[PDB]
Amino acid sequence: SMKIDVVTIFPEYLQPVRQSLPGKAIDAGLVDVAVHDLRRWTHDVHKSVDDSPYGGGPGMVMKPTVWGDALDEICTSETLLVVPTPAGYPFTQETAWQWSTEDHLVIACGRYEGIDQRVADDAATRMRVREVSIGDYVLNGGEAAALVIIEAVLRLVPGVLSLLEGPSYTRPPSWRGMDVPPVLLSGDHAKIAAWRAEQSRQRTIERRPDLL
Amino acid sequence: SMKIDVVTIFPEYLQPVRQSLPGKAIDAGLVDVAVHDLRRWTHDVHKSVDDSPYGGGPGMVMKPTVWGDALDEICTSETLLVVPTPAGYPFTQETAWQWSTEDHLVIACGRYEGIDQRVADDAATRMRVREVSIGDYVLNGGEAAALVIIEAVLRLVPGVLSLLEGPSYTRPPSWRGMDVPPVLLSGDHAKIAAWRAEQSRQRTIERRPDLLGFDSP
Ligand SMILES: Nc1ncnc2c1ncn2[C@@H]1O[C@H](CSCC[C@H](N)C(=O)O)[C@@H](O)[C@H]1O
Ligand SMILES: Nc1ncnc2c1ncn2[C@@H]1O[C@H](CSCC[C@H](N)C(=O)O)[C@@H](O)[C@H]1O
Ligand SMILES: [Mg+2]
Ligand SMILES: [Mg+2]
Ligand SMILES: [Mg+2]
Ligand SMILES: [Mg+2]
Repeated sequence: SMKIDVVTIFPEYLQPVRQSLPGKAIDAGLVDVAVHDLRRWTHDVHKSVDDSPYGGGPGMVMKPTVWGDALDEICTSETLLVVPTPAGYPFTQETAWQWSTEDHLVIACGRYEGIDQRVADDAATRMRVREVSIGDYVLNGGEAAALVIIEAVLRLVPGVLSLLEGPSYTRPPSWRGMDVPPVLLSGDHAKIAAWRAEQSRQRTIERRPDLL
Repeated sequence: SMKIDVVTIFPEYLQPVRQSLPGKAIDAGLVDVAVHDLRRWTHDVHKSVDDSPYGGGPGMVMKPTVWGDALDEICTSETLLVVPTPAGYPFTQETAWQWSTEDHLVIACGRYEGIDQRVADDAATRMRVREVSIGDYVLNGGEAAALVIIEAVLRLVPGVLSLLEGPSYTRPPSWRGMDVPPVLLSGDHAKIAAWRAEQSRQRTIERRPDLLGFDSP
């Protein structure tokens, strides 16, 4: 069983991934994804989740008192707290494999300039906390990051959801003047494997030379 | 104004585009996002979009005929065709800046093992095509990649408008016995700027040493 709790000021963002889960997996208790509106834990009539940054400058920072109450309710000692942030450690396939055997993931979705750092610092004194970036670009909020993380993790949980892969082909064998490489139709499966290995080598050199 | 068309066999998964700033920039009329069900271009009653690979291997490959018909209708020679794929060139902030000036993005979302390579090759004879990865992990489909790309681009379009950022803080100045760093309360702009620059470079060497030219863990 895995439980994923997502905390966000835009709970509707996560609803399609929630409905995408197969009923058989939910019934078997293999997975449970719950989404929580952060404003449940606000203190004031205006339901304030952000405030001006200390030290000045642009933007707003999400309030520690709101997030602290939210995580106090949702997390336990067993929780892995995931904090999406462009300033995080890289989220990779290795991370996804590690997290796919966790019992309880809580994803704290930030907005504006992010969450007051004391929230993560305090949480880290009683649970495991992981600040992660999903790539070398800037999003407006953590919800899209949460969707990526949930998909990448849950497709590694059975029954729920370095060279580059080369091109793939299906019917018809000729289409708009372009033929499927004839080796693929040859029935020489050792040669096909060598051909695919060379295609992967060339693609990796062209697109991802960092992978060598 | 920018037009973004997203083509997918799961158009409901794109409903989050209507949320937050993508939703607002849509509402503000700076960008129009249209989502298309790929199965509209099928002709059989089983509405088949996939078929087994040539040369063997597990899984299914998305058929070129259906994609070619869809892109024929949606794309023009001015279109920038975006094809999410874990085997793509990296999508980065620089890419987002470049695409923020485009008139027309079309995002072809794959499923199964991906789209027959000839779809991108054929499209590239008429238009610019970019196969891109959003990161070093594997998704089940291109729809989440589409949402990431749209978000990153739309916050840069004119009309809405290196190193890791260090920590941020807001009120109260002491919380659960944890204090905001006193320099941030001090009003000394030069000392605050110097502390923030130091925190940024310190976080970068710890979390992303590659950005400063050092070996990765
Ligand atoms: N590349 C990325 N990976 C993961 N989350 C990201 C992200 N880019 C933006 N976000 C999310 O969007 C929110 C707003 S970005 C705010 C943080 C600030 N821009 C910084 O540089 O640290 C973040 O708190 C995070 O939740
Ligand atoms: N890192 C990534 N970046 C962009 N798109 C991705 C992606 N990972 C998966 N996808 C999308 O998800 C689809 C299916 S993943 C393609 C099969 C893959 N070789 C595998 O290991 O199973 C892709 O066609 C692409 O649209
Ligand atoms: Mg942040
Ligand atoms: Mg995965
Ligand atoms: Mg790649
Ligand atoms: Mg694709």
